[PDB]
Amino acid sequence: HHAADYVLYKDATKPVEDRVADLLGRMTLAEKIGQMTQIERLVATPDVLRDNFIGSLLSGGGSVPRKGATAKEWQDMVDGFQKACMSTRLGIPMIYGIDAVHGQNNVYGATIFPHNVGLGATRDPYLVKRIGEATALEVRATGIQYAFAPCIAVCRDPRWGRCYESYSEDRRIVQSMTELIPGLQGDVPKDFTSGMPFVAGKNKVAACAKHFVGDGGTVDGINENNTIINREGLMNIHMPAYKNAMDKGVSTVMISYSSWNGVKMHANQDLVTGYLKDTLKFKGFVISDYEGIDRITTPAGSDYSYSVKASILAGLDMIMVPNKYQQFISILTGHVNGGVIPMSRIDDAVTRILRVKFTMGLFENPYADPAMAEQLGKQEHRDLAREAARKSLVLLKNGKTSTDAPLLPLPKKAPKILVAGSHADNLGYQCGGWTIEWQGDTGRTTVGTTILEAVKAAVDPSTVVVFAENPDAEFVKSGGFSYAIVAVGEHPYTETKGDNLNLTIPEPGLSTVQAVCGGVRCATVLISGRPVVVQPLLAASDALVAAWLPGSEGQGVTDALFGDFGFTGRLPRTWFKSVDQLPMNVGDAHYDPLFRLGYGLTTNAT
Ligand SMILES: *[C@@H]1O[C@H](CO)[C@@H](O)[C@H](O)[C@H]1NC(C)=O
Ligand SMILES: *[C@@H]1O[C@H](CO)[C@@H](O)[C@H](O)[C@H]1NC(C)=O
Ligand SMILES: OC[C@H]1O[C@H](O)[C@H](O)[C@@H](O)[C@@H]1O
Ligand SMILES: OC[C@H]1O[C@H](O)[C@H](O)[C@@H](O)[C@@H]1O
Repeated sequence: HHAADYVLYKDATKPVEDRVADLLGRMTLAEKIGQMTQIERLVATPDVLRDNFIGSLLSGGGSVPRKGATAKEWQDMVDGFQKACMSTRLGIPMIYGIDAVHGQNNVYGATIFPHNVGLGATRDPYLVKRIGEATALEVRATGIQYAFAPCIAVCRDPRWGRCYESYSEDRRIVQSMTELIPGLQGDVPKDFTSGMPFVAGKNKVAACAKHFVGDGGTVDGINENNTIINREGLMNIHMPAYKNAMDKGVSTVMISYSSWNGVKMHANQDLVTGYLKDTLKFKGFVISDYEGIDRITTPAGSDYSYSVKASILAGLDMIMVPNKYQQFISILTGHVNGGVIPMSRIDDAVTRILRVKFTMGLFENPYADPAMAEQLGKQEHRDLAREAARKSLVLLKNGKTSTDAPLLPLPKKAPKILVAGSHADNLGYQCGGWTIEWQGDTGRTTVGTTILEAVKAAVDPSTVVVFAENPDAEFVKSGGFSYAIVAVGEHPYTETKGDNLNLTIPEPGLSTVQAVCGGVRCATVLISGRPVVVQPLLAASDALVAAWLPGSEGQGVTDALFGDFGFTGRLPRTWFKSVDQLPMNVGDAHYDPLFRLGYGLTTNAT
């Protein structure tokens, strides 16, 4: 269609499938393998990206251009990588991915939303959708076009260090929370064919249903381990939300490190190709986890050549290498030149990657929009996060005995009150893993409001607020307090670091609760990524609130504690009596919960 030098793949008015076929037909083998290669920004340089025809970059947890970097620093980093990719012969823009799993959580100043488990407590899919919307804007504020979210694992055992990333042990709740997808990506068209990728354009991002499949069903919740269960159980529990993701046009799927009945997911052709691609009709791209193909073997990386062959023949399209890109490209190249991996497999992988890039508009807007910088940490997104945090809270107890005055809601006006505990004034603890650092961190890591600051922000100006992290019972008994708010719980963790057979909160925790509650009527705010052993906290406490990992906006906690809103959350998981009951999920014959899934007390606004 006219102009000197016309190249159909560069024509924005053409259909995606023609632009894909047109571009695919021009590419060398090296250009093709390039597209299949995702590398860490930590190893990337303009020359590396140009010379290896690289298709994708990522930031892993904690991989930032620097500490405290502004939105525009992120945009400059991404645009600098992108300019190297656009200067290739074919000018194929790279796509940059990051774990924005509760907001754009690696970035200083980004709104941090509650983690998934707390979101499942809300039973509010429209809320999760609005969060996907906000998170897409804060990701695009940093120039990034691709979020590795949602995690739609169905965590069947909270001893797993990723239970907090699962909305529920019940797949129906997880299915309903796949509304994150159209939030991140935009709503699919009226027509839409299930399994096609969709992103609306430059204010949205490609999403990633992960980790396929059965990540939440491992033996003893051991991370990355073996999910021992029949096809019918896999399809009834772990698969269904992937079908909802197909219907919402999810752009990519990431494969799990985990195994199904002893078969590595990264080497499972029947599931990845037979099921995901040929039965669900997924037409987006399939991406490995981080060094996921290495972990196919034991030890990991001990036959990288087999890892490439296995993963690529299984049906994976893009490999999150992410460091050893030279080996990866050299080996896949040798497999193809040797006729061990057919060119049809390479072409299918590249078709899929290009299909997502054209569809999302990446060829038309390869570069960041500087005007989006101000979306980062935007007050309206914080207000949404605050609404979420509040809705995620589950009131487990409100009065020590059924005859006591309900402690909650607390009055805003009182002569003097006490805020206490390891988690009452620690932003990093309230956000948990995947915040600033991969494992999360302690202290004031970003912009946010702690529980202490929120209480000071909410109380009547005549109310005196005292903070004491770990006071003794005498300090409390002597202080003239009307009541105390005490926050304790788990420390931030992520992945295998959080696998935990005992599920008891660290000390001091319990002993601060007991010291405070023994001296004044107390409301205990428990911060955790999962149910933990809770009977001793309960026995000590007048009221107790499971606040999960509510994120950066601690005013969500106080909004409920002080009665601006009534408590509405309900447990999205079973609260066990003991870890030796585990696993124990709603619907088991088995079933003897301390609090059943769905449990939750309410209050009225004041
Ligand atoms: C499961 O965990 C044990 C270590 O606790 C390990 O020996 C085993 O290989 C793991 N299985 C898989 C499939 O990852
Ligand atoms: C909640 O609201 C209703 C009034 O509509 C009332 O009956 C109930 O006592 C209120 N208070 C509490 C603490 O439930
Ligand atoms: O899978 C392991 C890796 O994934 C994460 O995203 C991190 O950035 C890296 O530190 C960690 O080792
Ligand atoms: O950081 C990139 C990836 O690495 C991690 O190890 C996780 O398993 C995955 O969920 C994440 O998207």
